[PDB]
Amino acid sequence: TREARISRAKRAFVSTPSVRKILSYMDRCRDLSDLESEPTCMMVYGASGVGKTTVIKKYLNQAAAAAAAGGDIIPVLHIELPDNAKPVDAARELLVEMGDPLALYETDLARLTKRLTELIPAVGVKLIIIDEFQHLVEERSNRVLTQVGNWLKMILNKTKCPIVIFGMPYSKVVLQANSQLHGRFSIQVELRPFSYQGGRGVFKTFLEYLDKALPFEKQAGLANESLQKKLYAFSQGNMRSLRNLIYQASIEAIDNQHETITEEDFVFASKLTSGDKPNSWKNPFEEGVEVTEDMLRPPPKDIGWEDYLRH
DNA sequence: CTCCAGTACAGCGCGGCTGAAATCATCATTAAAGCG
Ligand SMILES: Nc1ncnc2c1ncn2[C@@H]1O[C@H](COP(=O)(O)OP(=O)(O)OP(=O)(O)O)[C@@H](O)[C@H]1O
Repeated sequence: TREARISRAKRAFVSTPSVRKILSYMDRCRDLSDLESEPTCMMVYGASGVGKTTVIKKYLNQAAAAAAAGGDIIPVLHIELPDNAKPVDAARELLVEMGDPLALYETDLARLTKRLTELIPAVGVKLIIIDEFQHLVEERSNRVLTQVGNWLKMILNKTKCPIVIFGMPYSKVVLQANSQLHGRFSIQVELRPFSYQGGRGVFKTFLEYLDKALPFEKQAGLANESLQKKLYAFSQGNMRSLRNLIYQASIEAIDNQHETITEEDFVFASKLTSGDKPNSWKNPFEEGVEVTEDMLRPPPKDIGWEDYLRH
């Protein structure tokens, strides 16, 4: 098995230009906010499985590895909002995250704000990052709760720490609720999936950078004339499912004697990870499924919005 | 301060009533054909 090759095949990262555009903007946000005056407050979108958490873990690596190895400073922070977040609920988890506090046996929402606003200059927080903004909409109706939104405006105007919010593409109507939240968050971006399969894409260079990143030491055989056809036939532009199927083929090749990912084990990888796909999506690998041109069609605009049509 | 209970307020769903539209009855009127 040689589990080093397995973990080294799973932990692989390809920097598409949108990702480095993002990380450049967050360093821009980090040492552009001067902690004297009003911050910049970027907002990042992206659908399910487009690489968001990988982006922020890249960011806390390249921004906080040496400063977390040096001492208890914690300049950048990483937060997910729990579902249907009460303002005291999000505030207390954001508080027990940073520092070494006890911090949550009292739930009073004024005095823990006191403790968090005295601690946010005490350890020297350079940036606060929130992962999951779509948790503030109701399940069965599309009312949105902005107790946490006005609380986040309060902690923004209290201490001038920059905030970078990630979230689903349907989570922006929450920002359409509070207009002061809408104006305070100026930079919204678009981390949409891979666009086309027609040729000379960013998809190409991503694919062959992943190919040299793979643990097989000669060639992976991928990013070819017909392979990206069935690859884009399998995953829409969907980064998580593409990488998942690729990893599930790579483990199958390293289970036995195999020199590269080839045409006997990539099929069984299509057999496993075909579960999340819809019924009208077509299964292209086993016996005779040639792929029409309409099925490599680019992803629509409401690609991170199908959590929202039904209600 | 937190959990449980009571009680108010708000919301959704179901049922009943009312209104409108569609269909069927019902006959009435008009026209054509046959008989006187
Ligand atoms: N730049 C990249 N290069 C290689 N693989 C990547 C890249 N970005 C993401 N992946 C793969 O995609 C998978 C999904 O990553 P991630 O969870 O960050 O997406 P996401 O949009 O945050 O999904 P969710 O929002 O549901 O957490 C990861 O397992 C990772 O291996």
